[PDB]
Amino acid sequence: MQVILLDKVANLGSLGDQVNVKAGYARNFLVPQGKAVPATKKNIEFFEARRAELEAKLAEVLAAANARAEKINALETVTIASKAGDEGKLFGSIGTRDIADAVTAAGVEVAKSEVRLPNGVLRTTGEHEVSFQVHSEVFAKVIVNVVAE
RNA sequence: UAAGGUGAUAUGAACCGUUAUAACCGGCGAUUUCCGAAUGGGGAAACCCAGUGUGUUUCGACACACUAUCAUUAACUGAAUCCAUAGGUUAAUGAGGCGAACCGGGGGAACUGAAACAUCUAAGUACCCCGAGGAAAAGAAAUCAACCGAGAUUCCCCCAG
RNA sequence: AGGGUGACAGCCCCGUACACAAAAAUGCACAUGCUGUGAGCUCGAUGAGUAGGGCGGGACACGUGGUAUCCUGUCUGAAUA
RNA sequence: UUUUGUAUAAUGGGUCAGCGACUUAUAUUCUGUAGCAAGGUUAACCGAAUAGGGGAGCCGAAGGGAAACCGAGUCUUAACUGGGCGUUAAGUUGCAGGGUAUAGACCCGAAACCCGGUGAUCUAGCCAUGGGCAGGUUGAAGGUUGGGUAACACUAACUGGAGGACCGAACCGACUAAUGUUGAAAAAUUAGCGGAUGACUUGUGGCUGGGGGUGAAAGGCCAAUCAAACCGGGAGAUAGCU
RNA sequence: GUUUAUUAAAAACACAGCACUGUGCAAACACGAAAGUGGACGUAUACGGUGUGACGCCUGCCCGGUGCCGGAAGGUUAAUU
RNA sequence: UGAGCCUUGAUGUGUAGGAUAGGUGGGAGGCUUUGAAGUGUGGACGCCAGUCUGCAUGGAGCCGACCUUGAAAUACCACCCUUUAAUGUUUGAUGUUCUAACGUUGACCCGUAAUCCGGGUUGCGGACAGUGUCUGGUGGGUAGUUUGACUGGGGCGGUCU
RNA sequence: GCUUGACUGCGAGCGUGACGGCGCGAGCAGGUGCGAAAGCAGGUCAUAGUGAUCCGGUGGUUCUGAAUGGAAGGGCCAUC
Ligand SMILES: [Mg+2]
Ligand SMILES: [Mg+2]
Ligand SMILES: [Mg+2]
Ligand SMILES: [Mg+2]
Ligand SMILES: [Mg+2]
Ligand SMILES: [Mg+2]
Ligand SMILES: [Mg+2]
Ligand SMILES: [Mg+2]
Ligand SMILES: [Mg+2]
Ligand SMILES: [Mg+2]
Ligand SMILES: [Mg+2]
Ligand SMILES: [Mg+2]
Ligand SMILES: [Mg+2]
Ligand SMILES: [Mg+2]
Ligand SMILES: [Mg+2]
Ligand SMILES: [Mg+2]
Ligand SMILES: [Mg+2]
Ligand SMILES: [Mg+2]
Ligand SMILES: [Mg+2]
Ligand SMILES: [Mg+2]
Ligand SMILES: [Mg+2]
Ligand SMILES: [Mg+2]
Ligand SMILES: [Mg+2]
Ligand SMILES: [Mg+2]
Ligand SMILES: [Mg+2]
Ligand SMILES: [Mg+2]
Ligand SMILES: [Mg+2]
Ligand SMILES: [Mg+2]
Ligand SMILES: [Mg+2]
Ligand SMILES: [Mg+2]
Ligand SMILES: [Mg+2]
Ligand SMILES: [Mg+2]
Ligand SMILES: [Mg+2]
Ligand SMILES: [Mg+2]
Ligand SMILES: [Mg+2]
Ligand SMILES: [Mg+2]
Ligand SMILES: [Mg+2]
Ligand SMILES: [Mg+2]
Ligand SMILES: [Mg+2]
Ligand SMILES: [Mg+2]
Repeated sequence: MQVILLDKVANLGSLGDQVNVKAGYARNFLVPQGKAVPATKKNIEFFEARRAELEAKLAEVLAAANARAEKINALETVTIASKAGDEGKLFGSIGTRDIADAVTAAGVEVAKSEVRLPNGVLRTTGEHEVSFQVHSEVFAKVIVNVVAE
């Protein structure tokens, strides 16, 4: 009886080694005590599906993991404004909370559920990113100029 | 359909009817005790004894109906033992037994004949058993043929003692 | 035809030949209505513990014989247009 | 009737009447008869149904040889002077008949073998549940008391009531004789006889089924049947016999 | 005590006792294709089979034959291969 | 304790010789810091000459055309005849151990108000036992049968061409 | 003394048997032996010394050969 081993049997094989086992050994021990299952040339592809499918979903991720490290040295230059003053002390505003104010003039109608948003809340007069509020995804522009009096 | 009828041995009695519910004949209904597969349980067949549920101008008790077994299915329930399964309750469907022969299948003699007898014969007969049907079975070539060809099965006549 | 009728009846009676008959039920046939089953064309597929084998038996007219073929109780066991 | 042979005192028949035994089917051969004739004839079937169709086939016209093969010849043999079988001889289909074959095969008739059922209301054994044994005898163990024993033992009397115990009715049986023998009775009667608290007997019900049962064993009993029950079937077994 | 119901009641059968043998329990053995049942709700002081047949004195020699028991060296020896 | 087997490792004195020459092709040097040569030595072979090989120390050396010889190097390779070493593995035998088939007419639990059965748990046996097919033996336990004729009856005896 | 006629194929005609069969047999062909030759020889002076068939075995024989070629098997002759 040709069986495929579901686990290491000592004197036979190792997690798939199709061996010729006496039918009583398989019928009464290896199959009920789940060390094996018979080699029907469907189980040679159905639980060697763990040999086939769980291996076959690794060759394309091996190729898809090559196109992810392709966009690495593209940008490599960012407008960094937190100057290393008298020998490099951190006080400024670069990362992980909130930048809004002055580039709200940025296209055609959006909502406030699409902004990605690092620390500098822009109490330093500059131009940073807002989403102005109606619609789901598209970018938005609305400019007003307060006439002083 | 009718002028005659109330089956027979089998008269008589008491009646029915005669121009259309007398009787007679036929179709479709209806009633159809008890036993018997007998099926509510039992049983020495035609008897005994229940249970549940419905109803009943006397509350002494009555009337009706249902209640077998197996299979299949489904629903609800539910062990050892977590799920689960077994199991259990109900409901629905079907079966059950009988019957002459023919039919298919499962089993299968001996007398006898061989001028004895064992191989052989009788004979896959008789008989037992299961199952089915109006017929059953068989049946659409993994068949024959003989280099030509035929073209499922079954039955009859030959081939041929 | 046949059966009766006081002995043998074509013409006495019942019948017979022939021609008619159905409220109702029901069958075998045709057409049709409904609900089931899916024809026709294309590429494909083509029945494995099986065929075959060993042992034992049975069936084939054929008694194991030089005995093909079929069935299979037992042990085995292919090929796949 | 059977026999060498029967008045035979060998068989059979009381008599009458009625019934009672060489058949039928299909094949084969011979005879007769009819038809056709080197041809004869169809079978199933179709059907215009005893017609007609249908010639599938069958027999015949050629044999010889194991056969291939040859062919009025052939085989034998290396081959025949030869020898064997053949050639010089009309068959065929009906009808009728004589025989043969297969079938029950002229009729009757076994003992028996096999298959499937029915039977333990008789009997045999067992199981369960109930009943029966008048009356009279015998007097075991044990017990009590007294004696006796160092104590046991042992012993006498009284008691006690054992036993496939004794005598003997019911009850169960059946040793002898006679009767009876077409009986009163398909096993009894009569006079006697054995057992009679037991391995007893009996009632009711139950179980064991035929090569099986049961058997204190006789091949005994299993429904008046037993060296293989009864009933039905195979079955008209077979019968060189009467 | 039992027996040939229906020609034999006996010296026959049985019997207590004796012996041999088997049987370790899912016992041997028996009825059963089998399940199972009896043996036995018993367990070797038990059960089955065989023979002998109270009791008393006894039961002698023969293992070549046949059987049974045990042995397993070698010889021969089946299916199978 | 018996045999097979891919693959590699090892078995080969006519004499010519520095001495343990099966053969053809492939060739001018292979092996040696994942370790050389000169020594000791384990278990084998042995024509007694020395080869094969394990292990330890060792640290820069063993081996050619050779002079000879029908054949010239285990200098690297490749195929393969004679020879015997070794496993994975192949099937053989006996014994031991195991458990997971199988058995349980052991215990407990549930089905289940059940000494049946089944399931479960566990223990004990355990690849035995037991059963099927095949097979030799035994087998009046049972069955079917045979066991001649002549014959001054039959049998005994004799005879049978 | 020499030899294999204890030949092969046949066989007119006879004898004897219910039959199966058994027996006698001149002569013909072929090929042998002995004899100078005529001739003789197909076992032994004769009459006993034997066993049907079936089933098979051996050898020979392209007789047959289940589509065809072969073979198996069968037949024929010899023989067990
Ligand atoms: Mg009832
Ligand atoms: Mg009832
Ligand atoms: Mg006979
Ligand atoms: Mg026979
Ligand atoms: Mg063609
Ligand atoms: Mg075939
Ligand atoms: Mg076979
Ligand atoms: Mg055959
Ligand atoms: Mg006389
Ligand atoms: Mg006279
Ligand atoms: Mg007189
Ligand atoms: Mg007389
Ligand atoms: Mg007289
Ligand atoms: Mg008389
Ligand atoms: Mg008369
Ligand atoms: Mg007989
Ligand atoms: Mg019988
Ligand atoms: Mg019967
Ligand atoms: Mg009695
Ligand atoms: Mg007494
Ligand atoms: Mg009286
Ligand atoms: Mg008296
Ligand atoms: Mg008395
Ligand atoms: Mg006697
Ligand atoms: Mg009687
Ligand atoms: Mg008899
Ligand atoms: Mg009958
Ligand atoms: Mg008769
Ligand atoms: Mg007495
Ligand atoms: Mg008597
Ligand atoms: Mg008497
Ligand atoms: Mg005695
Ligand atoms: Mg003695
Ligand atoms: Mg012995
Ligand atoms: Mg006998
Ligand atoms: Mg005689
Ligand atoms: Mg002489
Ligand atoms: Mg051929
Ligand atoms: Mg052929
Ligand atoms: Mg031949």
